[PDB]
Amino acid sequence: DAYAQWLADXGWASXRPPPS
Repeated sequence: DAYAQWLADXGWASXRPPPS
């Protein structure tokens, strides 16, 4: 949804940082 989604979106490929 957010954290898992971030990692699934390429992690550091999206360009955006992890959701805290």
